[PDB]
Amino acid sequence: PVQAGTRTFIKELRSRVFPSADEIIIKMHGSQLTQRYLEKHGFDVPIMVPKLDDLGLRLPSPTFSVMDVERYVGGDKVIDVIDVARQADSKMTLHNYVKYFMNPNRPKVLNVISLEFSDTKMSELVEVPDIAKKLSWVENYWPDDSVFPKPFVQKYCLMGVQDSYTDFHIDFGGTSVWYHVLWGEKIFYLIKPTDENLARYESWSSSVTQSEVFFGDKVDKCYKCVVKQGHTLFVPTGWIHAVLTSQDCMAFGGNFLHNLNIGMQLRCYEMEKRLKTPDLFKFPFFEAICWFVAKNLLETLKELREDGFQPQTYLVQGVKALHTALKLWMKKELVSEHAFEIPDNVRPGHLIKELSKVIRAIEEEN
Ligand SMILES: O=C(O)CCC(=O)C(=O)O
Ligand SMILES: [Cl-]
Ligand code: NI
Repeated sequence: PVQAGTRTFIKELRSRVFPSADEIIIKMHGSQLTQRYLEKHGFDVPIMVPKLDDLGLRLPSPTFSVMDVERYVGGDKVIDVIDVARQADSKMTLHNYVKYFMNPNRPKVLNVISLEFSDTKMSELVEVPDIAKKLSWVENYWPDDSVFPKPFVQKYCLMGVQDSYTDFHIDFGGTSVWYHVLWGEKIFYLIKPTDENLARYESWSSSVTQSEVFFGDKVDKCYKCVVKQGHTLFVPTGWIHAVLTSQDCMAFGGNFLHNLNIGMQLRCYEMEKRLKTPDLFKFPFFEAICWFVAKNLLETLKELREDGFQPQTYLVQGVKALHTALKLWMKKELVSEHAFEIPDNVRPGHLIKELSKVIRAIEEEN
């Protein structure tokens, strides 16, 4: 049995020719990637931005080394590290990983994909794509006065050696991402969130054979997307993807929720609940933000109805979806474990009704 992350498994991965991600991804320039665009055409396929022009993406020169990270962040920090051959989580000092990295003669393949650096000297050196900041629920709807700490998941630094591999997952909470390769090369394997595929993914995720079964074989199309130095990949809600670090690589990235695919975001959250994913501890107060969002989304639909206007499709879909999930989390039987995410401001039962009544009309009123 070929085990994931092992050199044998890597020979096969490097051998398969996959349908090109050119079949589905949209290439565009910095300046085309706007809220306006995405509201009209949707954000349902990865968007590749070959040049970083007009993204608002500010980051270190292409020479920024693993050693420079160690400085700005602090070698003392204890970071998560993947033993790729074992597909398990390890810990070590940033200082050591840099030693391990800096030396050829790597006795094993070790990846760093989760090193969030907002609260460090290094943060000053990085500004995320304007588009991620424009869409992000944290940027738009997180009150300056809640008890829940603000999630910091916008600035990640990724260092990985050749043959680092991450297996097929859906990002925590169903968040979208951007990734930028500073040097080296990453290769994403991408799988559309059809229902066939999601379901198959939940199955595979809770099969004990998971690490012996390449989930790419289980779906009709698994798209290969090679992200080279200086390019910028944007992956939308729910997309199932694996990643291969084909060359020693440093990348930057960030995660964010937004209003476009609220339904898929919820589906993904409720699925990660079912699977008990530790990933979900990176966005602990997903539910809280959802409440804050339903407030704002309600207000917008109230303004459109009070003036005879018709709301865009994605807003009706999303609101209906929020409504279903707030209602679920409030059921008397489930309510004991959701109640703590209920922000002090919002009024659970009231809000849910105001949503119910708004969603009637729109339906019938259309
Ligand atoms: O580059 C990697 O190995 C994985 C990137 C990614 O998909 C993640 O960390 O969530
Ligand atoms: Cl967000
Ligand atoms: Ni990912």
